[PDB]
Amino acid sequence: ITLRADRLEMIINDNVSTILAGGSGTGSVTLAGNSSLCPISGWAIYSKDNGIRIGSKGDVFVIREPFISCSHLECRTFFLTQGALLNDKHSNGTIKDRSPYRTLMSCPVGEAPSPYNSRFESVAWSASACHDGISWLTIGISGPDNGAVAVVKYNGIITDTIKSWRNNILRTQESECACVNGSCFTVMTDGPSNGQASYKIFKIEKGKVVKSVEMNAPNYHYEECSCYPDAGDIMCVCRDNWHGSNRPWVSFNQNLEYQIGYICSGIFGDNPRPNDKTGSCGPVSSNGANGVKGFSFKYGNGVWIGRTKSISSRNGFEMIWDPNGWTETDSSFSVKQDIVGINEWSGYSGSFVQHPEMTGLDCMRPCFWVELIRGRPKENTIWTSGSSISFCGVNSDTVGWSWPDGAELPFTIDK
Amino acid sequence: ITLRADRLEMIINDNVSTILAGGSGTGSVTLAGNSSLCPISGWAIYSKDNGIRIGSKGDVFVIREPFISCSHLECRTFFLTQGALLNDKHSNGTIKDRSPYRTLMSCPVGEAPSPYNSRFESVAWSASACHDGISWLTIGISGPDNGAVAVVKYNGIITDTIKSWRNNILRTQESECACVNGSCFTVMTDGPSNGQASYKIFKIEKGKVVKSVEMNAPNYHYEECSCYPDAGDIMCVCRDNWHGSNRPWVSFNQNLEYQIGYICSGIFGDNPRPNDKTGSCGPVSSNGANGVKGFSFKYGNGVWIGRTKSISSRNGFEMIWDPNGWTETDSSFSVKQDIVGINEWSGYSGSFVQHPEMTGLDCMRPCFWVELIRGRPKENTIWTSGSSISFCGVNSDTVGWSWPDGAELPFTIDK
Amino acid sequence: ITLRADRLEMIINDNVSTILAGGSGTGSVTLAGNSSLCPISGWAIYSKDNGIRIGSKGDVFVIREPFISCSHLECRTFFLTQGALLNDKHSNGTIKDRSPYRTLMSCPVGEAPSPYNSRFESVAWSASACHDGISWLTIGISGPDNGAVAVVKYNGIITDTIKSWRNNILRTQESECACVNGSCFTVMTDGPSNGQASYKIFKIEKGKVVKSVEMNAPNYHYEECSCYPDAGDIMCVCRDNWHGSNRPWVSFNQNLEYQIGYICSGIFGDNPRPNDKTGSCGPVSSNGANGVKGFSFKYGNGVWIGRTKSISSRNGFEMIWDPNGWTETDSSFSVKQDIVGINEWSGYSGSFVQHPEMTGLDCMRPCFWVELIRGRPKENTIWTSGSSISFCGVNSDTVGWSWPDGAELPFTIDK
Amino acid sequence: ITLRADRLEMIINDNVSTILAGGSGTGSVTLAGNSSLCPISGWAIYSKDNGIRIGSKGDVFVIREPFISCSHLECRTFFLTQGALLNDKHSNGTIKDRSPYRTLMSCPVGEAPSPYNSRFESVAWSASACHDGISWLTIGISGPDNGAVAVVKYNGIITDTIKSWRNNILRTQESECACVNGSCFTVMTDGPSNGQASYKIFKIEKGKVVKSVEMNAPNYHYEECSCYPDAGDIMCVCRDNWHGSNRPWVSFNQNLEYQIGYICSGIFGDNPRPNDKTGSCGPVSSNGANGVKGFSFKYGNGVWIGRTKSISSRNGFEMIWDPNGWTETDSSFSVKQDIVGINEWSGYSGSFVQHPEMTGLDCMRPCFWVELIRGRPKENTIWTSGSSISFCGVNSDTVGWSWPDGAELPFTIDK
Ligand SMILES: *[C@@H]1O[C@H](CO)[C@@H](O[C@@H]2O[C@H](CO)[C@@H](O)[C@H](O)[C@H]2NC(C)=O)[C@H](O)[C@H]1NC(C)=O
Ligand SMILES: *[C@@H]1O[C@H](CO)[C@@H](O[C@@H]2O[C@H](CO)[C@@H](O)[C@H](O)[C@H]2NC(C)=O)[C@H](O)[C@H]1NC(C)=O
Ligand SMILES: *[C@@H]1O[C@H](CO)[C@@H](O[C@@H]2O[C@H](CO)[C@@H](O)[C@H](O)[C@H]2NC(C)=O)[C@H](O)[C@H]1NC(C)=O
Ligand SMILES: *[C@@H]1O[C@H](CO)[C@@H](O[C@@H]2O[C@H](CO)[C@@H](O)[C@H](O)[C@H]2NC(C)=O)[C@H](O)[C@H]1NC(C)=O
Ligand SMILES: *[C@@H]1O[C@H](CO)[C@@H](O)[C@H](O)[C@H]1NC(C)=O
Ligand SMILES: *[C@@H]1O[C@H](CO)[C@@H](O)[C@H](O)[C@H]1NC(C)=O
Ligand SMILES: *[C@@H]1O[C@H](CO)[C@@H](O)[C@H](O)[C@H]1NC(C)=O
Ligand SMILES: *[C@@H]1O[C@H](CO)[C@@H](O)[C@H](O)[C@H]1NC(C)=O
Ligand SMILES: *[C@@H]1O[C@H](CO)[C@@H](O)[C@H](O)[C@H]1NC(C)=O
Ligand SMILES: *[C@@H]1O[C@H](CO)[C@@H](O)[C@H](O)[C@H]1NC(C)=O
Ligand SMILES: *[C@@H]1O[C@H](CO)[C@@H](O)[C@H](O)[C@H]1NC(C)=O
Ligand SMILES: *[C@@H]1O[C@H](CO)[C@@H](O)[C@H](O)[C@H]1NC(C)=O
Ligand SMILES: [Ca+2]
Ligand SMILES: [Ca+2]
Ligand SMILES: [Ca+2]
Ligand SMILES: [Ca+2]
Ligand SMILES: [Ca+2]
Ligand SMILES: [Ca+2]
Ligand SMILES: [Ca+2]
Ligand SMILES: [Ca+2]
Repeated sequence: ITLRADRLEMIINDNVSTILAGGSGTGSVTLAGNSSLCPISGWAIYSKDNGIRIGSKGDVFVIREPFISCSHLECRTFFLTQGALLNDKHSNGTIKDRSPYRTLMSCPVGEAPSPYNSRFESVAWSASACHDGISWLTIGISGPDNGAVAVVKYNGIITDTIKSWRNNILRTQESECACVNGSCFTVMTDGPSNGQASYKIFKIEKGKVVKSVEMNAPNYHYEECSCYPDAGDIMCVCRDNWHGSNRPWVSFNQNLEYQIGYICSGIFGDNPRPNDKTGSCGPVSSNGANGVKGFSFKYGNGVWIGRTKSISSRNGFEMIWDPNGWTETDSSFSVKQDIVGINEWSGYSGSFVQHPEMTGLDCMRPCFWVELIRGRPKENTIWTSGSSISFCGVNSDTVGWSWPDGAELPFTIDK
Repeated sequence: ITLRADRLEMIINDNVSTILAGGSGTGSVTLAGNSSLCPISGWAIYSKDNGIRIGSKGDVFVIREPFISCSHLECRTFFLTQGALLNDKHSNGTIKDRSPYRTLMSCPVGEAPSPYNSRFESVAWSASACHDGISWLTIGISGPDNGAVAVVKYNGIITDTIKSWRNNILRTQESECACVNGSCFTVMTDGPSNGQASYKIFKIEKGKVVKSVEMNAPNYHYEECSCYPDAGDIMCVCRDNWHGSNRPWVSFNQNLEYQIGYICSGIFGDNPRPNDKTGSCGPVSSNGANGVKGFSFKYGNGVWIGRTKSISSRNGFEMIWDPNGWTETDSSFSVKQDIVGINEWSGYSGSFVQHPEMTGLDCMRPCFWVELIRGRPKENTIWTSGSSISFCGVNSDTVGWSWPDGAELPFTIDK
Repeated sequence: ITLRADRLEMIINDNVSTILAGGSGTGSVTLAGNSSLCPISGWAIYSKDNGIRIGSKGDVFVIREPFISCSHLECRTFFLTQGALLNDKHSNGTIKDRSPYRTLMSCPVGEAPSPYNSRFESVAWSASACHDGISWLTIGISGPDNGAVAVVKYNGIITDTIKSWRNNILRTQESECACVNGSCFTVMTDGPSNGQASYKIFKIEKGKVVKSVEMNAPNYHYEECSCYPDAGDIMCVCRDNWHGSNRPWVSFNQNLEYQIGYICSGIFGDNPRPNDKTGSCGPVSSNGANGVKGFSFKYGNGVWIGRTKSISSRNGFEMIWDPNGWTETDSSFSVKQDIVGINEWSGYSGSFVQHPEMTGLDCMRPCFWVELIRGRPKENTIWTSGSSISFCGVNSDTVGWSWPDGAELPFTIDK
Repeated sequence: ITLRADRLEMIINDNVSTILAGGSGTGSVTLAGNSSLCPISGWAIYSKDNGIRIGSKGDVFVIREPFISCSHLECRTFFLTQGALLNDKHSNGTIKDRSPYRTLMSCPVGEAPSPYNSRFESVAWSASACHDGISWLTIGISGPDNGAVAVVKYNGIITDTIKSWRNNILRTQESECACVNGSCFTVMTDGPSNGQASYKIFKIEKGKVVKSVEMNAPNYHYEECSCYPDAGDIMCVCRDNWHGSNRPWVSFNQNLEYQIGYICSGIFGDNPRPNDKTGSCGPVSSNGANGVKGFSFKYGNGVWIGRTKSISSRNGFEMIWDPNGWTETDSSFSVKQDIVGINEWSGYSGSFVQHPEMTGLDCMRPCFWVELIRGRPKENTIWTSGSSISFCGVNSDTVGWSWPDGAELPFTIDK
């Protein structure tokens, strides 16, 4: 009697505290992160926000990198803004990219990013964010180029900082971090963008850096990593801004033991890039300098590559299933799904996942977002912004099309 | 002791999980859907949003098909928008109806549809949505005309897709689906809009298509079905765009065994249409081509018909109780309730219900919404939008009137 | 053992259902309404919304009658709008007062009334609203002058209708109804505004009219009643638009047994009115025609009168404690507290209460709101709107001042 | 059996009531307030709202004193506004500071302060606010200069008033009050701003003044106190507007037994001020008249001073760790962290804390906000507003920089 009566008092007191936290929005169980990526045959459109069309009249932030990340209850678009609205003089893009005005904010997926529906996350000109099942982890880097500091928040509260260890533009994913069993993982770079730099993997629990490792990656270059969990490890597919037209990757376990390489497919994933031809398992130097944030999903030895359609500018977007492309160098693939037509503006892209705790599936669902960049330098405006579209992978019927930005430039402020 | 103590631990753990889901908004019990339609004598006004009057100044979407659907806790207006606001250059209506910019969004009933109060649902140029007691089911069709794909979401998460089986503009209700005991039901059409096409009924559980049936309906034409539950079966009243001035219907049980016919009343329900005269239990071909989304409620052999007042254009609206009109061909009715005056713009209309789990009644409450279309082609604007009004059926005193849109066109953007 | 174990299963199942309803916002316990009005010495300012100043630039409704009512968790401003925004052509006030565009909406107390923060309540050109401890009761009258219908909603769902019984502008409080022990009470009038009319008291439970009584009030005239609970009965202080410069009152118990009279004080409470002099316990006919919505609080034989400062137009506002003014005819009072200066625009005013279930007090707290009317006919604008201020009664130190509207007219739209 | 079964019924009934209150947002446990300030080495940026840049186009209040205060679930920016928006004629700053239009409002930290995201708190031209673990305490002073009244609200409900006891501009912190174990503490001043005035400490529980003490502080002057809890006592660092270029402080226990003094450091904290030189433990009269709201944190005999960089106007901002500066008069310090560059506009600043109940730390976290004042009198606009930045103290790596306002003045309304 005393055992069962004391057992009920703990269950009530515990569950009540859980219920009170869940009212404020905090979850009760961490995401396991141990399932493998879902079998899929194609991509179904998930969101489009029409941000720039709406901001022609509405009160909408000029934004960059609208990356998506999901809790176990909702999916949000995170983004960076200079704290200026479309069609206002402050959106003038002469301001440096790494400015003290730059902030990380977020809004529900598919909504135009407005001061009236957007939540403040961090002061940031480079950022990452992800949810561990319990609270949002946000990482916002600000400060001078020679001593930037990433401010780490868990549930909106500052929990750690990470300072530049090379004094040369500390910078991170610009898409979601990856969470497995209560630890979240990101990659940061410090150093040249046109030469060998330094790359670190961070393991973060409740917003505290609990472990970091510097990658030994001579002749590799890592920027703006798209990282996802897969079977309890983390895979990141990144941008080589130094001398790679194919993408670098790094994978690691929860102890930060890692492996590195480049995607071998002759279907080169970066922009700019050469025309497809025999590829390489190291960096493809032809047109390899500069780049664009991107992603890929590894399935065995095959790979789903998302990439621009143009080899030379950020135009079009397509998904390509290359069944041996992770490890083999040919430029043959078996499935292409159009996402944005060749003549249409595209831009950054990144992975995001939906965990089984949210979907009810027994596998890790892969998704991706694309940023559709409008304005300077390609168009005669004073401003630059992106809108977004996103897709999730499904094992059912899908279709290719073109879902472009659709705004008519210039705007009023440009005259 | 061990039985009652273990019985309390399951009740606590179960109810706590329920409470945590209900905090995120998810319900605990599916709608039964087995009650019969309430006895009613007339229609009481429920909402009016004044969307276009407000959007003359406010930041309000240009929208079409503002259909209502209710959970067990709230009623929402779903709608399609091109991602443009009233009084902005992007609202120019040259853009094709089936564009990649078109999205399904929703806002609380009676509020102007704004980016600041509207929730994103799906990328969609044809849509359906309904709530099963637990979560929102949304269906959003996008893609090319020759291979459109309906993306099915349950609680905002992609759960299924349905691809065009005739390659000729897959398209669905543009009003709510119907839910009974945890299964939700919709109708889709693929094929010509001016000839025989193909019509399928879908049964969907937790967002998964669990059964579908192709209707064998030679010489019938089904579009834009208004479907409601009634006594555990589903009734749909639709639009014959081929050769019917009266409306087609299809009814089915939870196993998708169905019946078909046309509303026999000589009070023809479509627009355009002939003047009332002896009707037919098959398609009335006179002025039968083209049409307008509409609805009717069957009560025994009688029918409540909502229809435009004009026989030739989308003007006025009225409710007509025809006590033998479901099965008989005369053009005599017994009650008319004015909704929108003959000289006033109207448009699409559709049914929605309020379930006993929400109302506390012992019957299924019938309601309807009307879209009040302003702008092109009837008026000299660059844009087209609808505002909405809605009514619920009551068995108490009511009154007819005219509740029209009320905006003064043209707007500023039109000059 | 079986008794205590079955007793715990009912408590858990019951409280869980309560918790799930409270998540959606519904309360668990009805307001008792049996306490007497708090002892007070003066009025402390509670809110000011600056609606019209903000709407000079912001997207703010043109509104009338911003009356306040409170649940056990929040206080809201209800208001009527034509569905037009300040500084837009649709705010042109030629439109009839009783139009099909008129709607009852509400927003948090002190916020400018905007489509982006306002909740839709009802289609209405006359309205009442109040909260019984569990859900919002709203009453919205719309329809033609000769057959208007009040639509009654409880928790946003239509529960009853009340149709005009004299075919001559059915109309009600334009401030909150009064709730006692789960029954809510309002007063409606049907008939002439310049002559004897008909007045009914309604008792409403869960949105259902359960009892009504026609008042036998020869030579009295009742409009726009301000009703509050006091010691388990209801007191209403109203507007005599026929031939009374002092205000009529009606009080009743939960069985609708009522008493009637006029406030005897020579401190006349209506506008227009004569200068103070010996008053009357019946209607004071001098300047008695026309009127303004107002209120008073009865304390024994004394009365707190809120009134304009001008005898001839809606300017200024003051609170006056007349310790024998309920029953005596002299024009001497003992305390005046300024609210709006004599040269400043005022307008409608009404009572609202805060119940002990919300305040924790052992008494009924009295409060009032004032509408500050700007624009037509007194000013050269095309529009008319009100902003609001409100005050609660306290038994601690207070101060008089002038808290006026503060907008600078005309606006841009007026030129 | 009867003991354990009755013990479970109380736990369920109690916790359920707690859960229902927590749904409305009310907390269950008061903040202890007994921990000491966290060890820190520097300041990490927490928020920036870019209010004025956004309000160039958006609908954003003209505001002053954007002070932050946190519950156990969120942090908010409180602020005063005249009820006018940026870029509208009503923002013209001729209106007196202490106007009847002035209101205390609040919005989530880092969001531009807009009518669409801001909650109304109080009518106020001087204010304080803080959260005791259970509900928000707000204090809003309005009224005439010769009889102002602070209206005290707890959980949005009026609970007390405090009237001016010297009839000479009653006025308070303009930053958060301090809460310890369910009692909240603030300081108010009544009297001259250029001479000896009167200073009172108030202890407030559930919004009721339970104790007050007049400070005996001859030759001291206290205004706009920044108060924080530290080890179960309260420390306030204030502004001497009479004859002090260093800041006054007052500390007290829960029984309002207090001590007073001035910060001795020759690193003078007020603005205007002399160049640093040997300081004083009493008021430094040189340039001591006038002032700016500010703060400091005491650590043993050392002090963290936040101050403008300019000695003569409100420009720049810096944090200075002076390890003996609380009690010693030298002008040597050991750490400076830049916050706003010398040529950039700054303004008011204040402390706020994050309690262990919110952070999970075992110490009191110190934070501060800075207001970045733009417009009149220093710039050729008709209006004056502030934006804000904030920082929290951390014991990890940080960096100095300049995070200024960034708006380009004049605005459209100024021409
Ligand atoms: C956008 O910003 C740029 C950079 O501030 C502006 O060009 C500057 O204009 C100022 C004064 O107008 C000149 O003194 C500077 O020399 C210009 N800067 C450079 C780098 O050339 C430009 O005018 C802005 N455009 C608009 C439309 O606001
Ligand atoms: C609305 O859109 C139509 C279609 O895009 C516009 O008409 C086009 O205008 C362009 C350039 O102005 C011409 O080159 C095209 O030939 C026109 N198209 C057609 C189909 O005639 C129209 O100008 C737009 N109207 C407004 C007010 O923006
Ligand atoms: C406000 O509304 C009134 C009434 O509709 C307008 O006056 C009408 O104007 C129309 C055309 O402008 C005339 O044909 C009518 O005869 C006028 N009506 C009356 C009753 O005189 C008025 O112009 C509107 N004002 C503004 C600024 O929009
Ligand atoms: C800002 O407000 C001031 C003060 O109200 C305005 O100056 C006043 O203007 C009125 C009429 O324009 C004159 O009669 C007063 O004499 C002026 N007051 C003072 C104190 O000189 C000023 O015009 C306003 N500015 C703008 C741009 O609205
Ligand atoms: C439930 O209530 C009891 C007192 O009746 C209290 O001691 C206990 O802490 C509460 N539990 C929680 C989780 O708040
Ligand atoms: C993943 O982890 C969860 C929870 O820790 C466990 O129940 C599940 O069986 C694991 N699955 C696999 C495939 O390892
Ligand atoms: C309630 O708390 C206990 C631990 O005290 C835990 O095992 C159980 O899972 C909780 N129940 C729920 C539904 O979270
Ligand atoms: C409808 O179903 C519910 C729940 O399954 C049941 O309790 C109820 O009696 C049914 N009513 C009818 C009329 O079949
Ligand atoms: C609690 O859970 C049990 C099943 O474990 C269920 O029968 C019961 O209805 C639930 N109670 C409520 C109020 O939902
Ligand atoms: C009022 O009613 C409540 C609840 O019904 C009761 O507890 C209370 O004692 C009553 N008070 C008076 C003064 O009648
Ligand atoms: C829980 O429910 C019981 C009745 O089943 C009721 O008496 C009790 O007051 C409820 N508890 C709370 C905290 O509402
Ligand atoms: C502070 O108070 C809390 C709660 O009253 C107590 O548990 C804790 O031990 C106290 N800490 C110190 C340092 O006094
Ligand atoms: Ca590259
Ligand atoms: Ca290949
Ligand atoms: Ca037809
Ligand atoms: Ca008939
Ligand atoms: Ca009168
Ligand atoms: Ca008297
Ligand atoms: Ca000073
Ligand atoms: Ca020193």
